[PDB]
Amino acid sequence: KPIFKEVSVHDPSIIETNGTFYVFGSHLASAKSNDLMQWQQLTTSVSNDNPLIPNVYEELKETFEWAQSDTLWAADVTQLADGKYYMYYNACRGDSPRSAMGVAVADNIEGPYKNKGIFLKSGMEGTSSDGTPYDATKHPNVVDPHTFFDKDGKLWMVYGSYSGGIFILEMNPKTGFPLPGQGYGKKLLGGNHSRIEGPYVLYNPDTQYYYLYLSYGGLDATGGYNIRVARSKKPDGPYYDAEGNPMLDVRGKGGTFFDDRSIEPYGVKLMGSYTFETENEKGTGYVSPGANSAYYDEKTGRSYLIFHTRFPGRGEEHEVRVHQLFMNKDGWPVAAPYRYAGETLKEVKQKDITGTYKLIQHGKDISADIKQTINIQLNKNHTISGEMTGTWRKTGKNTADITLAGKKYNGVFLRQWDSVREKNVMTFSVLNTSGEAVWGSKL
Ligand SMILES: [Ca+2]
Ligand SMILES: [Cl-]
Repeated sequence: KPIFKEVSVHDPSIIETNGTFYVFGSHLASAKSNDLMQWQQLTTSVSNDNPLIPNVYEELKETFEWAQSDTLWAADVTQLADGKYYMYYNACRGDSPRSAMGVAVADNIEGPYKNKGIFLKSGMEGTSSDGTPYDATKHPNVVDPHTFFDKDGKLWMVYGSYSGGIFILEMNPKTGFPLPGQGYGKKLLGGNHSRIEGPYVLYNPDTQYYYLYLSYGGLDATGGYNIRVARSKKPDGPYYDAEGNPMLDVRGKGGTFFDDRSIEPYGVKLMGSYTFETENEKGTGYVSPGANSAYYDEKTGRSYLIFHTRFPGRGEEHEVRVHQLFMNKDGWPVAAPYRYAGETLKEVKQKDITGTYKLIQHGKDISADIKQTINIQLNKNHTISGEMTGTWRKTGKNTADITLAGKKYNGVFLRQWDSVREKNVMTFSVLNTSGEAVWGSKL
């Protein structure tokens, strides 16, 4: 009975305004929804026909000319105190960080957005935005913005993709431009063309941390894209993962490019490629989920992960997905194993927990391998047996305390909807200190 209507917005950046959710992504694509389940596609590509920015090729001509492109990369739109909508647009040549980032402003979320000008460039041949010669091994690619207010109401923008890593700038709350004299801003992590991009920051008032979401790996079907997270007491860091690793340390080895091995150990990994599908039964399954945004609902205290994903056997086809997020006992989020369908955390009974589960282990790697299931059973006597062993306990209403092969995980038990099989399912989603995520789906 749950109804979904799909849309395709690459790198979706969530914004809620007055009861409606919008995503703005790359290629000036966008979509909206009232329930996070049925989306309506609004725009799909950059052309003089796109209503978000009429005559876009003229309006943003300096950007297309600098970046030597005919499209835009991953936008973010943020409403400021003046009530207006500020689109942080960016373009990149694609084979190098020859990029420009600017801001455009609209009275209405659906446009039209009016260019205010470019404020960052990368890929120049000479002096960069920080007054030193541009060097992609240490300077950012000026793409993948997220402009956000911290808990004090101060305005920031985090951004970056590959190249020199991820940076954050203090922003002017009145004009939407960075405050003067920062260059590229403060470095949060990265370097030497690490495969890390799409940063997104979400504060959680309950835990009192800022969560910096990141995409590791390549976006493509063979790229190993996965969603990771780290946290800090402050919006500008320092950020750390669940083991206490400083994210600032994360980078490829000097003199290398796309060094996945050096970066794999760092960050909490929330989701990578997987399938619950098995020879005997259908199941949900994603390839290269990533480029996420996140939403915190102040009225309910619920959080959501918003992202695009590809799918097993669908090549480079992508759609927007939304998965609810839950904070574990250690203040780290775990993702619901199934897409959001109106589910809420509820009281769970033990009798509804025991039984056989398909288990997915997202691990800690960057891998194009589609993670597959193994079968375990949660027994009445609180042991786990089958293809792995350990123990399970429930704490409070729905807290999952699970030991598997000598590692301790914490998360939640949750009944939700499997949209492929069209059935309710008991589920668990838990995380260990190594930042390794485990999902269970019953039966
Ligand atoms: Ca983004
Ligand atoms: Cl799905």
